[PDB]
Amino acid sequence: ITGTSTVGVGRGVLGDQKNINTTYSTYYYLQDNTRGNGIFTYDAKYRTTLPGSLWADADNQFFASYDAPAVDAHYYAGVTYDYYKNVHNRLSYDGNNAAIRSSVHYSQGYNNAFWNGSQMVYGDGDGQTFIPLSGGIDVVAHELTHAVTDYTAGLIYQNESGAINEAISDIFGTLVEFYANKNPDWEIGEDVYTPGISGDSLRSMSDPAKYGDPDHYSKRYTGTQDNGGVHINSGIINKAAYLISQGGTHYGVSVVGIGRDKLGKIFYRALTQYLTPTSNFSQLRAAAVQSATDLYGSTSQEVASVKQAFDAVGVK
Ligand SMILES: c1cnc2c(c1)ccc1cccnc12
Ligand SMILES: c1cnc2c(c1)ccc1cccnc12
Ligand SMILES: c1cnc2c(c1)ccc1cccnc12
Ligand SMILES: c1cnc2c(c1)ccc1cccnc12
Ligand SMILES: c1cnc2c(c1)ccc1cccnc12
Ligand SMILES: c1cnc2c(c1)ccc1cccnc12
Ligand SMILES: [Ca+2]
Ligand SMILES: [Ca+2]
Repeated sequence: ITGTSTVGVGRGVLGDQKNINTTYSTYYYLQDNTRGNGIFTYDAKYRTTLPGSLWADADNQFFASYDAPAVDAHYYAGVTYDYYKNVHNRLSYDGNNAAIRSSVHYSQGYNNAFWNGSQMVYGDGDGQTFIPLSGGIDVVAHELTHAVTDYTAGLIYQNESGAINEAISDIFGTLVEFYANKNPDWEIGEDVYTPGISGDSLRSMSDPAKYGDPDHYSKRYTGTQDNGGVHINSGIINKAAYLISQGGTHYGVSVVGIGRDKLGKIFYRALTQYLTPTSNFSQLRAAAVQSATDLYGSTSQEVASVKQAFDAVGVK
């Protein structure tokens, strides 16, 4: 909507106070004009018709419990936009400042969040398995990263390309969590998964097997469930990225860590310059090694650590 840029305040899903970029025109809208072609957040009103109505408050104050998911979808979309722009010189998900649109309160008790091809969509969770899924900065960045993938490599959401698609979302979700720097970790979804059980999460990148996900190619799921295990086999690639960043010994293979920034630079380069819709795990190995060479040289530690990490998870 046309109006003047303002700054509201409200509380997120975890009860934390934050400032939000709004637009005033009779009401104050969750429309952030400070970032590209804007960030817009909508109310789906417990229905599945999208996007619903642009989010408004009469007083620029967003402290109602009903507001909480809208505040976090809006604010964490802005963090994610800041990460891609400041770190990778990428302007929104398409590289041309596309408007970021999010809908919250999607359906009734819906334990999921997704990129629908045009926008982000967040359930409120059933209150037991999940609380409103926009409460997790890694969840928000994971979903927006599907948009980045779809506009770049275009990795098909099935089998090994789909498992890489998921792993890129987990990797960049985790690097955005670290960029915001609010008690970051290598787990996925800890802020919104099983509210009343301490220190569990959807997935672990440091120890995928902690939640039954494979951490070696030999252990990969080959059946048809989960589009050929896109959320399962992601563990193999998540473990490789963890090892590249943080180092370790895994099935007796030792990896010297090169840190999060170089992990991000290498996988960002692989995603945007080398991966294709049909890339399999071995092709990801090749893309990452080349990305590391491009950036650091063919005899660099950085290239050595990428090779070590893929060897450790049995990906040649
Ligand atoms: C209308 C109102 N405010 C804005 C725009 C359009 C566009 C960009 C922008 C950047 C920073 C702050 N305000 C605006
Ligand atoms: C700090 C804390 N609570 C408030 C304000 C500022 C301003 C207005 C208001 C209106 C109703 C309830 N609480 C507040
Ligand atoms: C800081 C600032 N404003 C507020 C709060 C805290 C808490 C509640 C509230 C309710 C209505 C209006 N403003 C506030
Ligand atoms: C589209 C829309 N809503 C849903 C689904 C898909 C799948 C499951 C589900 C469970 C509870 C509430 N809504 C949904
Ligand atoms: C949901 C999803 N995409 C959109 C909107 C709402 C509204 C406007 C618009 C304009 C260009 C591209 N996409 C959208
Ligand atoms: C089946 C077969 N070989 C393996 C595994 C599972 C798991 C790990 C491993 C590590 C080194 C060599 N082989 C294997
Ligand atoms: Ca996390
Ligand atoms: Ca929990």
